[PDB]
Amino acid sequence: SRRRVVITGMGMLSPLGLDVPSSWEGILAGRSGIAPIEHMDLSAYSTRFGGSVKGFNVEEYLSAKEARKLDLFIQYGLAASFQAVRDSGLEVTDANRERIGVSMGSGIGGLTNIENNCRSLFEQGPRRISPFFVPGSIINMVSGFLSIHLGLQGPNYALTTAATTGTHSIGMAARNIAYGEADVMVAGGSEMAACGLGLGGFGAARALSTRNDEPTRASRPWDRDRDGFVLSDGSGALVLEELEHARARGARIYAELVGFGMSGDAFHMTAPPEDGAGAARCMKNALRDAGLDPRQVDYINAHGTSTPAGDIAEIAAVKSVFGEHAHALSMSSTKSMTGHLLGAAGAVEAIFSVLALRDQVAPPTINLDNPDEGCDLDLVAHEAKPRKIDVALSNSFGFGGTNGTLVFRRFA
Amino acid sequence: SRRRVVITGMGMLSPLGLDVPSSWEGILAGRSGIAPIEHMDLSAYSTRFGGSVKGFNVEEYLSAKEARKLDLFIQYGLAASFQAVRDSGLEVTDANRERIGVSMGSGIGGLTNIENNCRSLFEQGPRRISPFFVPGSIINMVSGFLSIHLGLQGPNYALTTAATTGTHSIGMAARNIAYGEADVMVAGGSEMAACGLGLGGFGAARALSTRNDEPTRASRPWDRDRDGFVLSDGSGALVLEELEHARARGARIYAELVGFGMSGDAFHMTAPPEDGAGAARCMKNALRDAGLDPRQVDYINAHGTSTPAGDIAEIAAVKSVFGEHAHALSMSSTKSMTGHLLGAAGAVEAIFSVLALRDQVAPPTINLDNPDEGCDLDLVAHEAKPRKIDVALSNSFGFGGTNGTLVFRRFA
Ligand SMILES: O=C(O)CCCNC(=O)c1cc[nH]n1
Ligand SMILES: O=C(O)CCCNC(=O)c1cc[nH]n1
Repeated sequence: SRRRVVITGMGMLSPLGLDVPSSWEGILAGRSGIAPIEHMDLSAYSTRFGGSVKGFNVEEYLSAKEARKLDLFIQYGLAASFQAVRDSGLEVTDANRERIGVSMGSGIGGLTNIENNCRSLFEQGPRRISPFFVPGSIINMVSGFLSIHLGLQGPNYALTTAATTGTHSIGMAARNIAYGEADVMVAGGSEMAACGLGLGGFGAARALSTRNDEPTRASRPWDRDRDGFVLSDGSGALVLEELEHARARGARIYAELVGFGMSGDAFHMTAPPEDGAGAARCMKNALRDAGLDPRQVDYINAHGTSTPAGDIAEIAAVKSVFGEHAHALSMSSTKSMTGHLLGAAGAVEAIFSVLALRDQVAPPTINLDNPDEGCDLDLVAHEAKPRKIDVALSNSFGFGGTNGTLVFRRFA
Repeated sequence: SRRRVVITGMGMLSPLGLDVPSSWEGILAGRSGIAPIEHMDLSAYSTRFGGSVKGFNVEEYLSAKEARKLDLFIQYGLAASFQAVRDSGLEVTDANRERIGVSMGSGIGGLTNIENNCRSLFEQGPRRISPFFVPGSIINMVSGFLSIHLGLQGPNYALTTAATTGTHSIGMAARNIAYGEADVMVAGGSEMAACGLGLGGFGAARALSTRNDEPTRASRPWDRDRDGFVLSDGSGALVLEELEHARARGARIYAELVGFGMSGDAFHMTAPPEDGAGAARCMKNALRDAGLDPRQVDYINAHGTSTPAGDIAEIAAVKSVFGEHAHALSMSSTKSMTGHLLGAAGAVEAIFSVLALRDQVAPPTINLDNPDEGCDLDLVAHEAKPRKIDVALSNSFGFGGTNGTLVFRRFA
């Protein structure tokens, strides 16, 4: 936390829109992006719906030749990254290209491509595997391809930490800038896990909601009838920049990234401790890194995935950290609308947290019809809430008990 | 680089041995770990050999019940991690468990498991996918499972940066300690990509040597008859610790981790620039981070994968960075013996770099029969070379043009 880090560009693909403003309009209207899945036939599946990206045209970003070599998760990551870089207005030159890097991650990476190449392998043998199978499927190729396309020669890496991926990606990129390893980073995450292995894998783990009769009502964080998360696809990217660098070029600054915290639960592979102790440690770590007291937090974009154990653990953790102030802040889960974008969740939610600061509005938790026992905070049920927001937190808690929190502030 | 970071424990599985001392004995003897592959039938494949872990017994580390849920790459990562923690002598308690984290990565992750679940899916449908498919296959589950088994509640994450994974994992963990986010980290990487998709995928890219008649001679870095890398499996883990913490508990210190550097080539998805400019930037970054001049480097553990373009680019980069001193240092590729362990390569090579410091010996580049044009440095051809080593560098250059360098020093 030596140099200051601000956000100067954002980009997104989500189930609510093919860019940031379309998605945000959806969020503030309480719109659902969840529908029956169209791109595959799901009769053997217990979950037949999810949050797809609708109408994506990769040829707005890449040639058809380039695009056919890359898994969808890479296409989505590059689309968000290009949007964010364009949004920032930054011009890459010989004088600065060594100072600009990339940290775009994914939870599961190129599962569609792997499954398609596996089909070829099993039907017709190894000679039918694509030559582009490896570089078109490995998780670090969003960072790799972005760097090649834009001539970025700074730190170049990729995280994979399940639902925490996007949060880790952004926080670690911010550390690179704070410590002088880069002046600008493109950071975030992307996911497209809606293939048979993904839907079938999460379904085999009984992780997913099975509310096929009412898909838009399936994702219902903190609601007593919740029954697992909704699988969603897309990407989010931010342009993080050192403050004096941004000021010097006249950049538009959305917000300041002031804190990043991490912890491990060290408890269980998929279930949190019921008191959310690891989440509490993570949020405290983030606030201590920001030099902020818990009483200064106005809004939390929750992890809130619509799981029985997870949702109530996060309430417990918020109550532990914030004490009486827990009833003054607002906390919402935008996964009520978007579903769970896995490795992209923390990226799209960071963008929502920044826009909550820009617009002074807490996005809703839709579908919060009957809050569960102990779920008595301001969860922004049903409808967006205009309010004062100086400090916003975004939480991500992932398989393995891996936790991350980002803290954003209105800039001055 | 605020607090100092030392190495207090190491662990490994490689094609040369099931622990560090066995592997190192192999390295110093110039032994090859490469052989015809036994665990699958490779008649449709143009490459039928590689570096397997021989004789691994997971039940030395895990119950059979636990082990059957985890992909081999996770089993290997946990084995190396447990070895390193035991080697360090550290006792985990309530007073320190929040200060101990994990950063174990992988390049490709659970490809064997994915392929086995894909077979089930295609023959018998999604109901035959394992419930443990997701948590047993995702890359962050080495960090996750290690943390749960040992009660580690510090920073908990995973990198995936192809051949740079292990190098990034260790350097980023060292940053967590240097900046006060942790006092101890277990860091490194693991890989088991020798399934049909892995051998077939790299073969489809024409990335691999096809010297099936002489497998032990296939990996021949800088040799004029090189024809691609040798695919290998295994894991490496280090216990990194803040220096005053190590001293206070009477730890045995192997070496100091003094520098870490990164860059991106921004050139091509799989080929480096012929002058190795990105590698040169990376090494300079690492040395500048260490506060060392190039003339202080005694040994380089090269990336040196046995590829036509890669090997000569790394020579060019070494000549650019080191000038006349390039002819005084020793540089070797231990991949001549081990083959290319992909996401574990940087981890096992960091361990070899540390042991070069401990033992004052440069490991050989075996098979360097006829050095190619311009390959006129001290490449430690054929036989290990006792010599003075105060500073050792380890390089990793990965698909996407992602580069990392670590700098180690004899400690005082
Ligand atoms: O932690 C795990 O192993 C599962 C990932 C999901 N975790 C949670 O929802 C959660 C809520 C509060 N703390 N953690
Ligand atoms: O960089 C790539 O895209 C391929 C990975 C391999 N790169 C190299 O061997 C190399 C040697 C010097 N600089 N880079």
